[PDB]
Amino acid sequence: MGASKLRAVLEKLKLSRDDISTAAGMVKGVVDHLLLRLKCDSAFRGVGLLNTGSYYEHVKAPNEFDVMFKLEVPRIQLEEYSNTRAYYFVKFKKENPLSQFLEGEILSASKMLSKFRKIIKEEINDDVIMKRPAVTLLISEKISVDITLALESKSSWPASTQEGLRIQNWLSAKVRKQLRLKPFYLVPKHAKEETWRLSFSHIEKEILNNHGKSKTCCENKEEKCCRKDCLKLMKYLLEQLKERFKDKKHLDKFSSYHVKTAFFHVCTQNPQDSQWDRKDLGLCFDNCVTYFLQCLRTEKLENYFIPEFNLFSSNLIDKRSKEFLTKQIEYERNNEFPVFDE
Ligand SMILES: O=c1ccn([C@H](O)[C@H](O)[C@H]2CCOP(=O)(O)O[C@H]3[C@@H](O)[C@H](n4ccc(=O)[nH]c4=O)O[C@@H]3COP(=O)(O)O2)c(=O)[nH]1
Ligand SMILES: [Zn+2]
Repeated sequence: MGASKLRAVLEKLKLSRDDISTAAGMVKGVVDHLLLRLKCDSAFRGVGLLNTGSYYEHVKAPNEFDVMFKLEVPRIQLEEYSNTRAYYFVKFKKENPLSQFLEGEILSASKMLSKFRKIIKEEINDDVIMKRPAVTLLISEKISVDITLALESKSSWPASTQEGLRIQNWLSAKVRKQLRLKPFYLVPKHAKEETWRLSFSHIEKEILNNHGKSKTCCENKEEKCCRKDCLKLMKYLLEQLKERFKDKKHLDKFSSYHVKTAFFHVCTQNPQDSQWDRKDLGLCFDNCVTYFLQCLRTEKLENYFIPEFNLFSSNLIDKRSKEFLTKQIEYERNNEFPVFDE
């Protein structure tokens, strides 16, 4: 695939620019209102908007939004669950604003989520309609907004992330150090329970928006790379393939985060900006796909922050599904990607 062809596909996808402001206005208004009203509670006093992009996490999809509400929870004691390395029980090390959500010694996620959804449903009452881990809203019978509650911890990152975030040869060890000083998050998610999974969406956004070895990367004509284009192309490939086979539960468990993680690993493999030259968009992309296929074939896709947490384990995704996706992707690459046609 020629780089200009790929960029033609991407530019063809960018045709939603005029609508972006119109949607962002309404969504921004509703979300801000929900924040204003939601701040009134004692438990959700320090609630806030994490704002990690505020754009779409799905390309092809201008109607679906994803927002995340952070809550400062000072002095927390995490307890690892069954060596899952990613899922934890939240404890407290007396006066606790979240004491009402305590089911014994462990902070209950279901009750807190219930109070959350209850307040939000109390505020939508006064053309927004709530739908039956996340809380989905429907603005103007068109726009979908996924709201996620996340606990914020300004403590040092858990031990399972010690050997994660290998960006030393890419973005330098200095940046890794300053990044690991930032807080980490916890989203309500069960393991394959009342457990919480680690989340570093802010870090992902940060490394994506500051992706070059050079500080001036993508700031001048001579230093424009094709990292973001590769990520977008991968995401679009997976999205189109999932769209073609929506009638099957094979590709249901495959999503953009797998693609993003694989992309991050590829970035680690190719730390130099010269390895992501603009004119080489065709090759770089071809690399990414290949690596992704490897992750499908070897059934190994380590979380970029939690190396011992495998996203492509047999327990999470069965071999058959990965083989099917492999077949489809390989066909696509072998036939100049006909799935990008429209
Ligand atoms: O921060 C992250 C995000 C994703 N992952 C892994 O993929 C996780 O295994 C993901 C891999 C797919 O994730 P997703 O973003 O594509 O899609 C999510 C997400 O859309 C929704 N969800 C989950 C939590 C939440 O608080 N609010 C939500 O709406 O259920 C989907 C499936 O999530 P899983 O646990 O079923 O498996 C991580 O490890 N850390
Ligand atoms: Zn760049």
